Amino acid sequence: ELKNWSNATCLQLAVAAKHRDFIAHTCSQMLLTDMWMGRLRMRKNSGLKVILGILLPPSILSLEFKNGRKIYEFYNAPIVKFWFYTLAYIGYLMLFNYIVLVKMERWPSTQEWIVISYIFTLGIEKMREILMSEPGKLLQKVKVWLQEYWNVTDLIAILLFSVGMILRLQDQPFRSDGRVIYCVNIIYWYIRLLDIFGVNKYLGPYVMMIGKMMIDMMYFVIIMLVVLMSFGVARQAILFPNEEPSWKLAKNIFYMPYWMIYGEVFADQIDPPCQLPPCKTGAWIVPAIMACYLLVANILLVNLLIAVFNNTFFEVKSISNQVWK
Amino acid sequence: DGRVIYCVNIIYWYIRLLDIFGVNKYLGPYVMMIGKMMIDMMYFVIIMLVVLMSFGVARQAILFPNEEPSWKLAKNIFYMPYWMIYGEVFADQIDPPCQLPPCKTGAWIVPAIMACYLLVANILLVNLLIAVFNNTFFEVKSISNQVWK
Ligand SMILES: CCCCCCCC(=O)OC[C@H](COP(=O)(O)O[C@@H]1[C@H](O)[C@H](O)[C@@H](OP(=O)(O)O)[C@H](OP(=O)(O)O)[C@H]1O)OC(=O)CCCCCCC
Ligand SMILES: COCC(CCO[C@H]1CC[C@@]2(C)C(=CC[C@H]3[C@@H]4C[C@@H]5O[C@]6(CC[C@@H](C)CO6)[C@@H](C)[C@@H]5[C@@]4(C)CC[C@@H]32)C1)COC
Ligand SMILES: COCC(CCO[C@H]1CC[C@@]2(C)C(=CC[C@H]3[C@@H]4C[C@@H]5O[C@]6(CC[C@@H](C)CO6)[C@@H](C)[C@@H]5[C@@]4(C)CC[C@@H]32)C1)COC
Repeated sequence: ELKNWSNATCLQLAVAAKHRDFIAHTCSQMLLTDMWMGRLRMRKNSGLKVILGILLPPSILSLEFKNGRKIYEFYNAPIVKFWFYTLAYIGYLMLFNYIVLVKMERWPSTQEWIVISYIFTLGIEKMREILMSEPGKLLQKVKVWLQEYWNVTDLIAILLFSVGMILRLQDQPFRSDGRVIYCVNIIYWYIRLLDIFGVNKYLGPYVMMIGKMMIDMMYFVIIMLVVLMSFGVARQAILFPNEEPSWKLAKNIFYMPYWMIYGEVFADQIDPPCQLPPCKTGAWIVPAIMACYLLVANILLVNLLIAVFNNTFFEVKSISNQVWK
Repeated sequence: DGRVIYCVNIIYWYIRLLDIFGVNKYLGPYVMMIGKMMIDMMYFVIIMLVVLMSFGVARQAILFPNEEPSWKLAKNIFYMPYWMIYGEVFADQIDPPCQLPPCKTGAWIVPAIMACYLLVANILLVNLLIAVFNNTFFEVKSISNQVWK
């Protein structure tokens, strides 16, 4: 503790300054690992012993500790809290899969009630986290808690699932709509496992690299979108010239050109052999347009995107390593 | 069952030929590179498994809302989404054209999920895997050459 500097250790001063090169030093990492290990003395092979201890309380006594009171010492380490939370989340995910896979009855099953309890208590904990924030302004605590993206997506998912639950406890059609809302919602909870993955040394950097390659890829999404839209409009306006205006036109533009570049290159679905059906005027340009579009979208743009990912990997790798540390 | 165990054995004995192959100068290093590249690949296999499971659960729970609890459910989650990203993207088996069948509630979301799932699994993760294999090749090659010698 530093008396002159208002009871702040060097680590807190370094963190407040956003000094990445200081925290990422070897000594700071060793100190953080020692603090994370708590009061235990398992170094060579940990984690599995933590799982064995949390599953079997008698296994706690056969551990080496640092200088009755052993159980409270073990259970309050950060690592065992993390593993307890991870096991709880795995159980919640299993129950959320089970409730949506099988048929849903009029009133919720007990597993569904467990899922509702999990969501409600997690919302309560988030509310507690908001309420006990450091700044003294009740409006600035919300804006200082909405600084990450995970705690924003959690709020959105909690609100959406609450809306779906309220819609569920109704008659049959609104119950089906609530089921569809649950089906959409489960995707986010499955994706959220990357936050749990982020503890592992070799997975966090990969997640950060993915997060940056998303914005690296967002442009070659747009260019391929333009090419695909052009081809789709051309094929739709060549093959079918006698269609009344309907919203089905907006589906044929994006459907077939998108499914064509992913292996469903069908010469019978498009370019029909027109006993034999009558041939449309100017319909012999569809194979040529398709050939050019496939050549551009599968040999040029994807290879250029591969090159872009390849040549900017060292910088992103180093930055992600520093940020995770 | 005897011949099935024989099939498992012949799988292993066919794989065992690489130890004989590791005599030639240009084949031992490639095998010892394959081992470390598999060690690298396992992580992206895990991530793709998570994404695949998410899409499979969403599809199964959207399209069929009146199924019974059976072990066939654990197959439909993994089977079709895994075979989809390997060149079988048949848009007829997925999203049936709901004379015409009555549409399921929210049966239009499935192609919207499919677009994002294919975009992630064929344009992002595999390209990042290629980049990982590319930027960590020289040191692996040198170490493999030394260990073979
Ligand atoms: C779904 C998982 C999401 C949570 C992810 C959980 C985070 C995660 O993936 O790692 C935790 C644990 C291994 O990590 P853990 O910290 O326990 O132990 C590390 C490991 O022994 C390394 O080999 C050590 O050296 P290095 O690093 O090689 O140099 C390292 O010491 P250090 O030399 O570094 O000081 C040790 O810290 O693995 C499991 O999940 C076991 C349960 C199996 C899974 C059980 C379920 C199948
Ligand atoms: C053919 O007739 C069968 C019948 C017995 C039926 O028993 C059922 C018991 C529930 C059970 C085991 C069954 C089918 C889906 C099973 C789900 C698959 C899910 O997968 C997992 C997959 C991976 C997890 C990550 C997510 O959930 C489970 C939560 C989930 C899971 C294992 C819950 C358990 C379900 C079978 C015969 O007896 C008379
Ligand atoms: C089933 O019967 C339908 C009928 C109502 C029909 O209303 C029509 C109004 C015009 C509208 C919305 C319709 C079909 C093609 C639609 C085009 C698709 C084009 O796509 C876009 C695609 C993307 C844009 C970038 C380019 O253009 C539009 C210029 C274009 C677009 C959105 C213009 C709008 C057109 C439906 C029901 O009423 C009784």
